[PDB]
Formats: sequence, structure tokens, C-alpha cells
Amino acid sequence: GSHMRLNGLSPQQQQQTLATLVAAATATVLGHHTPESISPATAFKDLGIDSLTALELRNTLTHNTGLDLPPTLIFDHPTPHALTQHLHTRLTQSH
Repeated sequence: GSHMRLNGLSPQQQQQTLATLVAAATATVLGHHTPESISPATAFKDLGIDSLTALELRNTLTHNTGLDLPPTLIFDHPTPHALTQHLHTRLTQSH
């Protein structure tokens, strides 16, 4: 399918999955490549996100999740954690 239909896994299992996604996404988006060096409690701002990459990240996430998201994600829900919650919602909410 063209969606992150990752249902079947427990909520947290799914989260950490997409958490790693989000992390690897900005790891790539910032250019430091490591998703393990991504602090969820730190805000993407402090992590190095620019307005462009706040959009580029959204680009990667919306691509990976297979959904459609605003380039204001990072601004409305700023932190790897904030997005881990948003993206987890998006994928599980399919109505």
C-alpha cells in the first residue's frame, strides 16, 4: 500500500517506529544523518530545523507516512516527540 498502515503493533511500538522515522527524517533533513542523536524533548528549532527544512521534514514524513501534512507541522507540533504523537495519530486515525 501507499500508506504507513503499520497497525497491528501496539501504540508505543508504532510510535517508536515513526519516532525513529521522524528522527532519521531530520537527521537527514539537517544533514547529521543520525536518528539516535535526535532528542525528542528538544525542539526541532534547537535541533537545527530551518523554515525550509521544517517543510522538508514534513516532506519526508508525509511521504513516509503516506499521508498529507502541512509544512507547519514543525511549527504547530515542535519536537520529535510532538510529531511522534501527531504522526501516530494520523496513521491510526483512518476515517
